[PDB]
Amino acid sequence: AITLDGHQVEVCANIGTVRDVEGAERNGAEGVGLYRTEFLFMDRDALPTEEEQFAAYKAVAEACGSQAVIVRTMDIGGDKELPYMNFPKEENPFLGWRAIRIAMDRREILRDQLRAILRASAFGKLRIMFPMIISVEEVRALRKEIEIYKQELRDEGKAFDESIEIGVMVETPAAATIARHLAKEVDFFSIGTNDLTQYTLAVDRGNDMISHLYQPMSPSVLNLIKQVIDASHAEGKWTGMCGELAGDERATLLLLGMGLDEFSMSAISIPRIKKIIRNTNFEDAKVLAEQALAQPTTDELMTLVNKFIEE
Amino acid sequence: AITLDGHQVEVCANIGTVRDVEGAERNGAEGVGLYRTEFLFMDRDALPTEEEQFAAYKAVAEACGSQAVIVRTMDIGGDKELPYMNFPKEENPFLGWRAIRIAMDRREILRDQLRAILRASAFGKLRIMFPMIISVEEVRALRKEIEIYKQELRDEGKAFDESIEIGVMVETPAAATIARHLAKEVDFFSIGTNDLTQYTLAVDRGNDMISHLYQPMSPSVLNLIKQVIDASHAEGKWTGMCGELAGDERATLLLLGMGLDEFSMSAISIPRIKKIIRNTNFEDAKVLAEQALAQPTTDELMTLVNKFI
Repeated sequence: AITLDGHQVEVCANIGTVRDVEGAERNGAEGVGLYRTEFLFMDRDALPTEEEQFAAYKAVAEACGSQAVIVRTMDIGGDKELPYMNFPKEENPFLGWRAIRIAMDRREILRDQLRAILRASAFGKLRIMFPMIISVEEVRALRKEIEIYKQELRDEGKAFDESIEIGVMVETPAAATIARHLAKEVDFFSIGTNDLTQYTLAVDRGNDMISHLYQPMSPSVLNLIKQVIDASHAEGKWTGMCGELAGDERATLLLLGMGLDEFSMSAISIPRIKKIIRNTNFEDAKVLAEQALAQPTTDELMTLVNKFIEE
Repeated sequence: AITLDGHQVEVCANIGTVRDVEGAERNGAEGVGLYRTEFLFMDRDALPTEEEQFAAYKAVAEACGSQAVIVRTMDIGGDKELPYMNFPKEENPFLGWRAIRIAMDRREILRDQLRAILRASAFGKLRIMFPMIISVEEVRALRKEIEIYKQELRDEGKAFDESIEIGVMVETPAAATIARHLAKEVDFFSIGTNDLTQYTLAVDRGNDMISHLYQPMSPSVLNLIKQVIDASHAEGKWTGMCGELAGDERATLLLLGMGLDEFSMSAISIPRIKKIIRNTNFEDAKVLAEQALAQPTTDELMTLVNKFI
């Protein structure tokens, strides 16, 4: 996954359970850019114990081998009906009691999952990623808690990856705007376009009245993405993408030009994207992205992008 | 409303009906920074015709006199408020079929409201403000419609302010990011922090479980705000404040430091704010805002803000 002029971009897969790893590797995945950990929490009568979580994370870590696996801490919410969770009704569930916030106020979940991931990190290169981050305060508190549990495992005599990398899933406009200060604290970003676009454009995709307004290729959201990417690069770090847009061949060349460091998508699409990257010149795509992200409307931007693709 | 070093800031009030105008002037209001036009649409069974809106807007425009009045186009929403609108039920009303869009796809609203406002602009300096703008595409379509209705009104023999000023209420992060491109098309900005903070931090204020996360004074929202202000100034234009935060003396000094051009509130607080602006140095507040908005945490920001005091 390196361009004709030598720009390397890690192309990975998204997985939901151990099984999907097989199909990922069959399709040439260069790693796991997103491990959805919802499968363990959903459809149970009790929270998935730390031992079961450790077993699953071990399974994936060992199934990958030399590849790195990014674990996404719980990202559930109100919509997903979990009967043993006693959820509250919210006027705007898409904007309410969900993701990291649940974890932070229900500390059992955090403790279990973080300890499990830390233990599993001893059998592979694991990375921890948090969703729905909005403030540097949350990341600092989370680093405190991570160090607490790291020491708790040390005092128990259990081995873990002391150099374990921590990252944020930049899916809120807040994290995108304060991206430079978060990049001063964590190791990587993974934007997950879906939620970033929905929050930036203030549009619910599952609302047929304005579904026509969901445009991840609009200058606003794409320039926020470029801001996050440049923030990561300013700190000598990197940014990835695991949202659907990563698996979109219409945006692959543009995102490459923007300097994106990692693509993560559903296994099936990995080959196509790979090909594009291997047959594109990174500097020309960077010039394209520079010219594009300066347009005021999605249509002019797409005109330029498709014009470039016309070669 | 001028500082001791000579920075002028038009400080206005927000109003809900003609009556409230009185309360503004008693407190030294220098204008109306936003006329909320929901009062006419709510508690009805039919859309308020252009004539009723024209009467109300004329009333306000003439009640002000030489002052400028910013009328805010409809900002309706909600689960199901007025049944004569045949609302659809939506999982996320705060993120769904909102006013500005409501107007655009139910176009009768546009012609009615814009015709009324343009006609009333002949009796005072009126300005039009749009909420919930997210894209230059929407603003361009609305400018097309505004010119359509201005010319159509000309052929009807009605007089209006040919220099009628147009502005955007920047309440979505999208509009905040494309502020420079929007400033090349409209005349002014007027930020609605209420909704902007909710959209940037992805927090529903009316959700008690995470209400503690609503922080309009966090570096994220405030840096988006400064982005909008500098975008307006880059185009030689101006930006105002219409959210509740404008009426907060805790933030007024900082907002002035950021280069804000207008404050708008329910009038009651105008005296307080007035004093502050006249008793603060704009350049010192500029330095304060520069160093403050560079902090990574809300608490450090608040520390510096209160330290200045």
